[PDB]
Amino acid sequence: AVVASLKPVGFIASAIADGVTETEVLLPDGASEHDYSLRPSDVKRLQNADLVVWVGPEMEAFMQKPVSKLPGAKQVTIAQLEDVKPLLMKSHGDFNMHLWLSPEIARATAVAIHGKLVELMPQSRAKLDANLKDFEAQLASTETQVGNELAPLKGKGYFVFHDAYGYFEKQFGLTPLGHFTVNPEIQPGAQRLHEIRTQLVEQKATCVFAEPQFRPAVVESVARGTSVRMGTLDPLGTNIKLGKTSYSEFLSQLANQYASCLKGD
Repeated sequence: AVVASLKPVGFIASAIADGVTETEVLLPDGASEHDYSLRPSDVKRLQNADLVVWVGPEMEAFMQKPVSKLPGAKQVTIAQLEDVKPLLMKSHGDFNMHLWLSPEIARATAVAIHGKLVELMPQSRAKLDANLKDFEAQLASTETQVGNELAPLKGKGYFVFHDAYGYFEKQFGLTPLGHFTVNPEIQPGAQRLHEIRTQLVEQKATCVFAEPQFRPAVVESVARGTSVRMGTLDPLGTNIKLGKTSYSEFLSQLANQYASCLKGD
C-alpha cells in the first residue's frame, strides 16, 4: 500500500496507485494537521508500507520520527522535491506548506510517486504510465473549468478563519481580505468579536469562510448583524472519498464552496 499523511495527498497517490495498489491515510477526517499524534497502530501502517508520502517536517510534524527511519526508496517528501522548491510561497516558519492546494505541486507529486512505484513494480509500468497521463489530463481540464468558474469572482472580498488557501487563490486569481484566528467550538468574547466585526464592516466583505470543524454557533455569531454571507471551505477534503479522480473532484468541490457563497452581487 501507499500511505499518505493527509487525505488530499492521498488523493494524488490514489490516482497513481489506481488498480496497482491500495492507498491509506493517517490523518482521520475531522482532525487538523497541526494537533494530531500517531497511534501505535498508525506507526505500524507506516513501517509495513510500500510507499510513504507526506509534505514534510514543517507541516505534519507528527511524522518526522517514523519516516526518518525509512530508506529513501520508500518515501516522497513533497516539500523537498526538486521541482517543488521553486514553487514554495512565502508568508518561526516562513514558507506556506499547505501544498496539496497547488495543482503544479500536485503534478510534481504524481511524477515523484510514479517514479517510486514504477521502480518497485516494473511489471505494472503500463498501468502506472497510464495512470500518470490520466491524472495530468484530468488536472489540466479541472484547472480549466475551475478558472472559468472563479474569474467572475475576482474582486469579491472574503475573510477566512484559517489562512490555508494561498496556493489555490494565487493560482485562480481570488482575493482574500484577511484571516481571523477563532476557535472553532467556543464563541469569542466581546473584545475579539467586535474587532472581527469591525473589519467585516469597515472593509465591506461579501463572505466569511469557515471550515467544517467549526461549530455553526461560532460562525453564525461572527456574521450576525452584518450583511456578510457565511461560507464553508473543506481544504482537507473530508467530504471526498479516495479513488482515481478524487483530486479533480477535491479541487472542484473547493471551487464550488467558494462560488456558492461568493456568487451573487
